[PDB]
Amino acid sequence: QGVVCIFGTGDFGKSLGLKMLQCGYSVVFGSRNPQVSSLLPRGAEVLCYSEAASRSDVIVLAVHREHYDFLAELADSLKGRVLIDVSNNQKMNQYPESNAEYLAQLVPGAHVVKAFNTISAWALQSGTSRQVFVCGNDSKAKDRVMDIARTLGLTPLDQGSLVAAKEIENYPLQ
Ligand SMILES: NC(=O)c1ccc[n+]([C@@H]2O[C@H](COP(=O)([O-])OP(=O)(O)OC[C@H]3O[C@@H](n4cnc5c(N)ncnc54)[C@H](OP(=O)(O)O)[C@@H]3O)[C@@H](O)[C@H]2O)c1
Repeated sequence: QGVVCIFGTGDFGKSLGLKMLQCGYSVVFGSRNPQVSSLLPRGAEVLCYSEAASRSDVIVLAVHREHYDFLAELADSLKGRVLIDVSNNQKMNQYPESNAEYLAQLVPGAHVVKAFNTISAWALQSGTSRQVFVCGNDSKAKDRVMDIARTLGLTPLDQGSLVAAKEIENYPLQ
């Protein structure tokens, strides 16, 4: 399989990265501090966000909505890439716009696809629902994310356009 980029090196990023390496992807991490990488897998490459962006066409945004802001200055080197929003909020109606729609405007030249938000960090390793709700405004971007979902052992369901994102984000809260 090809290359995938994971922005962020926390619980979700690490867990997905490891699973993706195990399924045959090459993985590149984007990080604020790529000189700290002890807990990251020897097979992944670890770079600054700007450099990680240019290494792949698919970028998993393993960051919380609260720290999306840095993407605004990168939005030029994210042009034409797939950006997977995996985010949840801590509580219902915490924001008037869906996180994935907010990202879509922070980065107007990327194709945003919502996916993976209902998978717990480390559930891909423990082998303990396989369903993944996917939405987005571009079918080529969505189909690419759905293929990733299947290669990881998951069952993706196309819920429509990015307007479906709010309900997908609400799902683990309710
Ligand atoms: N944890 C879960 O079980 C889970 C499940 C489903 C979905 N998600 C979603 O996955 C995303 C990441 O969650 P997490 O649990 O992995 O969060 P986390 O452990 O706190 O990691 C967040 C990552 O954000 C990056 N980041 C970029 N800018 C940051 C800033 N200004 N402040 C702090 N971190 C910054 C950091 O990577 P660097 O330091 O390398 O820059 C950090 O490792 C969230 O959107 C969450 O809702 C999480």
